[PDB]
Amino acid sequence: SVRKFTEKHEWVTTENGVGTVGISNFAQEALGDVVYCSLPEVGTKLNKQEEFGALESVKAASELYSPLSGEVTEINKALAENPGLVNKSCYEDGWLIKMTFSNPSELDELMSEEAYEKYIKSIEE
Repeated sequence: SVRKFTEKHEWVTTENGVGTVGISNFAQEALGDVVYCSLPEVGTKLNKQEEFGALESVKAASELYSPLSGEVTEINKALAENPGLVNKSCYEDGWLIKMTFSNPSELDELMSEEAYEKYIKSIEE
């Protein structure tokens, strides 16, 4: 019952068969100020690894890939008017989507926060 990460610098938290997905601090730094969030429709089916949207900044687009197989249940409506929540609160108020997840074994494939710490330390050295 802890946050896990992807090698593309996304995160997911889980409770009750529902995952909440966002981007890590490393990811939001790499983008700079987010100007637009392209998010999926509620009810969209996703496979793990499937594209679900994109973030835009002056610097780049960043394509979003699902960390889990399942079905979108919520998108963060605050990001239409306040996309910069992704930078100011990437783990909390700047969450992107929530989804039910159909294959719990998939979490075992993701990175623990300890592994993600080691990952970004090695990248940044």
